[PDB]
Amino acid sequence: KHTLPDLPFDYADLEPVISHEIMQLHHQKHHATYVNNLNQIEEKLHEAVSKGNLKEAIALQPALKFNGGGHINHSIFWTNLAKDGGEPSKELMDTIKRDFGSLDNLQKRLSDITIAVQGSGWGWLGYCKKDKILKIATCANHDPLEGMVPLFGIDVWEHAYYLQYKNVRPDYVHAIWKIANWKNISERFANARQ
Amino acid sequence: KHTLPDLPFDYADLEPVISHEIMQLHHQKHHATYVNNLNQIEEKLHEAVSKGNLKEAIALQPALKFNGGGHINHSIFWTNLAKDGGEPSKELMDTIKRDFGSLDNLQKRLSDITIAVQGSGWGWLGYCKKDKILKIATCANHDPLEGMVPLFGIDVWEHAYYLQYKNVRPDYVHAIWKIANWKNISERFANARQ
Amino acid sequence: KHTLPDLPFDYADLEPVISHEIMQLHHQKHHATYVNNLNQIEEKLHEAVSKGNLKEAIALQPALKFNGGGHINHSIFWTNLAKDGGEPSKELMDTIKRDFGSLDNLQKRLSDITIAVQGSGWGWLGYCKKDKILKIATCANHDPLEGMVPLFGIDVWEHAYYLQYKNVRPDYVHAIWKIANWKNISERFANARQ
Amino acid sequence: KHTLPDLPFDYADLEPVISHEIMQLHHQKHHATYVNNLNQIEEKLHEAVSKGNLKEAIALQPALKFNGGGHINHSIFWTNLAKDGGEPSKELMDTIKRDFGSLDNLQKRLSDITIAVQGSGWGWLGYCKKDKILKIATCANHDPLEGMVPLFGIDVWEHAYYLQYKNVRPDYVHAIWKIANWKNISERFANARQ
Ligand SMILES: [Mn+2]
Ligand SMILES: [Mn+2]
Ligand SMILES: [Mn+2]
Ligand SMILES: [Mn+2]
Repeated sequence: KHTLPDLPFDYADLEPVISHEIMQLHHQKHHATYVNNLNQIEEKLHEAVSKGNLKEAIALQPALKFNGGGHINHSIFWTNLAKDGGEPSKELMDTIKRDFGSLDNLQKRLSDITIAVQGSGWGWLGYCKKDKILKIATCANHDPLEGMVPLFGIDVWEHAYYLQYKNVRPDYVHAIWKIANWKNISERFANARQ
Repeated sequence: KHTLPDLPFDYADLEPVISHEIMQLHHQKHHATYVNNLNQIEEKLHEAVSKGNLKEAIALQPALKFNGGGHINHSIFWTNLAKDGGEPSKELMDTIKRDFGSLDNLQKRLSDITIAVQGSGWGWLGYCKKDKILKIATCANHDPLEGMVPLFGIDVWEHAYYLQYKNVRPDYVHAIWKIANWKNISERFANARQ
Repeated sequence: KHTLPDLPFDYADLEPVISHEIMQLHHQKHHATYVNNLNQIEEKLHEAVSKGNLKEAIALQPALKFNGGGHINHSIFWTNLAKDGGEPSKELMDTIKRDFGSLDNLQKRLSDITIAVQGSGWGWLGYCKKDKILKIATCANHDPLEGMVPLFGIDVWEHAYYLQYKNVRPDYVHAIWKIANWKNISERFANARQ
Repeated sequence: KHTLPDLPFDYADLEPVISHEIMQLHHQKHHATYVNNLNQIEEKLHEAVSKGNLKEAIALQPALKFNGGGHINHSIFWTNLAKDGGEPSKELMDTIKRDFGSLDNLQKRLSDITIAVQGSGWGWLGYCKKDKILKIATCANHDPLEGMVPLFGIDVWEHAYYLQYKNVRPDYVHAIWKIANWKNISERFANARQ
């Protein structure tokens, strides 16, 4: 069944950008809760789809999306962060330049749309295999990113930043680039491009 | 596996309120398509859930909701229509009077919200078990009627009326009350109160 | 133009249920921001609607809803909270009993749907003048409550509780009833019922 | 005040691809209704904004979006259709080849997503100024095409095809390319790149 993945670092290792208390709650309470609930829902969905209990299958969809999306998004998020993440691979940098002009333009554009999310959500850098281009997008709540492979996500649910940054979401979104795990992001890019 | 239910009457039995060409297309083409697509989508969902492919399972939700709702809604709709519908049961009529004042008030209010649907959708009379009251609502596309048991539905997708009524949706919505199957609606009401 | 209303109490007066820091940020940063942005948007919307700049009018809608809704909701919220709120009027209690059985059932049912909000949102007790009944509902983000008069709202955006309650939204939703301003809620009920 | 634009051709000029009865209803009934409703809704919105009645202004958003989008979309659609459409301009064809590989690939991809619309909506070819690329998208109902300038639209509301094509939407979507007004589409492209 689905399990809570261990973080690739210790709870305080992203300080001073994201605090120990945030990492601890975000992992041990929020992500844990999505996993526990997803397992209950997924079992129920398997039951209903097998038995052709259609009204119940349809009813279980929003909870599967929310908790499943929560599990997907946070699992990617933890791999996307590092105390010293390094720099983008030459192939990823070259592609960032091609599709956004520069890393600066990408960071600005993604930070801006992510900051602008109304309510809870996530910003994403992804790769679209069909049209062979990097794209940026936002998603409401825990809706998984669709139509492109995720590379780097920024959680802008208030629980992601509030204990440290309070209302100042922009400072958190700008600061998270300091701990972007470019090694991992580059690996995801390579994989999406095979 | 889901199957297309036979109509409880022949294709021309609802004339002049709904034409035989409409009933033929609506059942043999539209509903049949929802069933065929539903079966394929359920198969793909069962596979995704069995494999633990969470992103794939979530991605199938819109299609299951759309085709599953299509199957559910049209299945109900055929049972809700009759040339000889009869009258509400005393218990249903009494409840209509209690909750809407009169059958006249119910018909007007449900017709008005149904006529007002922007795009494709349905109008519903339903029964809420929790609060033991009749309610009316509309749903977009084939979205689920949430929190109430469906009693009587009015399809205002353009395919439900256009060949006969053209753009004049109101003439259709007002006329459908003439073929409401109150025997069926009363049975659904009795079941909902069990 | 729209202005930030003063709170009817001092920032620490709802302790220990809602902290001074939360009240201060919630009022001086979050609500202030909705007001400042609403004024900019409303001016732009007036411009576009007067000049028949239709694409721009449509584009400005989501920001008007979000900031306008923010202003509406928070203005009601501050009047809904008090250190000693009193008890519901006899007329409101009688109506709560009629429509929910008891205050306990109302509190449980409203707390449950409010707790269950996926992402950011609000829970509401309202009064529907058409069917002359109390109702409960939730709204996503800052979508104003529609179809009924608002009486009591519970903000479950994470900024409403996180500094104090962290992830434990249920404890905040249960505890807020301790500071429900029943004098104000009763007054809104009386007004909705004229 | 908004007005119903005359068609740039007579009602039967698009036969056998779109019937004269469809063109007549679509323009004289459907589009006319969007215009008439738009004018009324704009008036009510102007009044609400002038009065500072924020809840009322917000409540009018769905109707403005729906009728305003109806007016915008159909206005574009009439200019996008011609018996003698011609061929894309060299600059547009070159861009189609750059961004989709071929006109064949564009037509297939846009047709497929358009055919796949669940419920009422539209398919679009558009141009994104920011990234200087052509894109395709669908929109539900009359929702705005966001972030790109519309070039060519395909209405797949059932009223756009049902009298002629009945349930066979694909035959309509494949056939409409025969009457795409490439002169108009090329002009819109040139304007979008200014
Ligand atoms: Mn999170
Ligand atoms: Mn139908
Ligand atoms: Mn708030
Ligand atoms: Mn149309």
